[PDB]
Amino acid sequence: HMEVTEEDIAEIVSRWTGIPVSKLLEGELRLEEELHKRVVGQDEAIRAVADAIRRARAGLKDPNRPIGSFLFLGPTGVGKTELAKTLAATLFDTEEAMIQIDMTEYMEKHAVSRLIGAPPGGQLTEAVRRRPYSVILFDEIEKAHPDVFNILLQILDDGRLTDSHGRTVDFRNTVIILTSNLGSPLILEGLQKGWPYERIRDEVFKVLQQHFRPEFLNRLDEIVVFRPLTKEQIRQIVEIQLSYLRARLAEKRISLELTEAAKDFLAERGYDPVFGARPLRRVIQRELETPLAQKILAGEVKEGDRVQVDVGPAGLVFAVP
Ligand SMILES: Nc1ncnc2c1ncn2[C@@H]1O[C@H](COP(=O)(O)OP(=O)(O)CP(=O)(O)O)[C@@H](O)[C@H]1O
Ligand SMILES: [Mg+2]
Repeated sequence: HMEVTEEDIAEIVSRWTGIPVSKLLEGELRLEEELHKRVVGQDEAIRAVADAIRRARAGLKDPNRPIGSFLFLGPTGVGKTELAKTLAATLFDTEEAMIQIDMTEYMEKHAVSRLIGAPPGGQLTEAVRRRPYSVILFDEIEKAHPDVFNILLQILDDGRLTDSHGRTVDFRNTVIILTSNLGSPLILEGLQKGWPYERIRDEVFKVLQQHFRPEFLNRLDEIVVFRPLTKEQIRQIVEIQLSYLRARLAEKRISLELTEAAKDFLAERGYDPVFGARPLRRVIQRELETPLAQKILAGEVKEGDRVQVDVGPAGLVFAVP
């Protein structure tokens, strides 16, 4: 039977139950390759997440806990959020299924009420109430007030939270992702001041031991250390970040052919150890989109054209065969 599809039936069941389509169609796995469509490198992170999901779906884990819980260590701008968003879209149909909580906004004692509700629901509890199938991302976890930190421990331990009214909110269908870049600025400080490797490594271990206790770490499925990106990995990210632009140009049958020097130009400006690849978006906007816009408006780049992008003296240069 060809007319009614698997997706048709899943859609009806999803609307009737609240269970996401991808969740119902999970069986019809190759989750790593799917996540890799959007996340370049961080192979260890990807396998950690997929392995935990496999253990849960196979019935090997405690049913009264989240699907998975992770701490993502390592530097900023190298894929922690891209993985969380991709995971949400892949497991739960959409990126809207990622809930982000910035712990720098939860540093003071009374922030607990922002999470679970004021004393006689709050941000987190109400969010998870309407979307039980969610990836919850807590950024800079070490900055949370102890009272806030304790509420996370309840989620990990019990797979649920009681809000400030007395109602239990279910977290058994969530994935928990905690992030911290602790250690990364310290390394940069030591490399700039010229400490021997030995002192840098000792100091990193010290700050980790100060903020993260074994009793906390033991609760997690995995601790993953994200790595700085290689030059080739940054080049692959350049290509991904150009997809939308390429799609827009394709409507006018315009194509963009970047030389290797041009791709390296964007890669070199769009990434550093301090911000990771966070700068790359506005580098592409300023170095490529803007002068390309001028050419299109000037009639120099026409519908149908293949445009070669190279490195000139003043930045990128555009030529039309
Ligand atoms: N490994 C990777 N694969 C694909 N894209 C990546 C990537 N690392 C970084 N990027 C791109 O660079 C940007 C920053 O990455 P991401 O947001 O994952 O880092 P982050 O979550 O550590 C920043 P913050 O610490 O500010 O939250 C994203 O838009 C992302 O698309
Ligand atoms: Mg992030």
